[PDB]
Amino acid sequence: LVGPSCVMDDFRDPQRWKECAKQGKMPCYFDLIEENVYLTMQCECTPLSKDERAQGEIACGEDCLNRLLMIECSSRCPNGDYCSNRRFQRKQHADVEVILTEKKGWGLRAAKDLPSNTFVLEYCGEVLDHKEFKARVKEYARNKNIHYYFMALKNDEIIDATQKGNCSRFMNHSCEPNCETQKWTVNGQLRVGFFTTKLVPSGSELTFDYQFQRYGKEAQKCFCGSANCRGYLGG
Ligand SMILES: CCCN[C@@H](CC[C@H](N)C(=O)O)C[C@H]1O[C@@H](n2cnc3c(N)ncnc32)[C@H](O)[C@@H]1O
Ligand SMILES: [Zn+2]
Ligand SMILES: [Zn+2]
Ligand SMILES: [Zn+2]
Repeated sequence: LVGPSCVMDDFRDPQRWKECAKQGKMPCYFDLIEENVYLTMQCECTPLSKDERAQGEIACGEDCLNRLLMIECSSRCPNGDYCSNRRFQRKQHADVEVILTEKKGWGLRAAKDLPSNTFVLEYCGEVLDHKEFKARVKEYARNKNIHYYFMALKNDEIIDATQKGNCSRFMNHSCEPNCETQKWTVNGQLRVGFFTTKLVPSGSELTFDYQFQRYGKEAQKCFCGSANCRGYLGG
């Protein structure tokens, strides 16, 4: 029987959320953040005219030199306000809902049809060095945590959404996924977001290939239900 669901603005009210959580209508409480917290040149697109914008033309589309290198434009973009290549900065997230799944805990699902290569959410959290990361793997193992929230960012940068993050921390694993991670440069700094890899029909769960290093721990069985399921989680 289909579990409860909630919208992303429900996580904005901490008092109502802690109450919903007590009744199992929302996931367990966490610190909601909109940007990563660290524990320790313009493109050549020709500006669109007032007529071109009114006509529906795309500013900094697929041929944008910044977009092509997975770099977001700044406020100085030649297209200014029109620039469609500032999705992370403008929080131009896909319309998704947080749902209770049968056996994987909470998950994410499309609340509208999502075209292929659509920006879903940024994966936010506490950014750790390799030392802090290993310390937290051991602490989470000791505390018998069930769910994993680490995401590789770059050398000596691992995002941990265990304690602080956003609703991207709820994306589940699938052996036949419909999303992927992409690393994007924003103001000379690397960020990671989820993107659909195919058309995602409304009401479908959003999934990705959760590539995590299993550090000699007992294998977690995978409940993705895919015909080609690998049976276990982790890379
Ligand atoms: C990139 C961040 C991912 N964070 C967790 C998702 C949210 C979680 N469901 C929650 O409610 O907080 C990942 C955890 O969800 C579980 N999960 C994910 N996919 C599967 C699967 N296919 N089979 C069985 N278990 C799975 C598993 O415990 C995994 O460690
Ligand atoms: Zn451009
Ligand atoms: Zn631009
Ligand atoms: Zn699977």
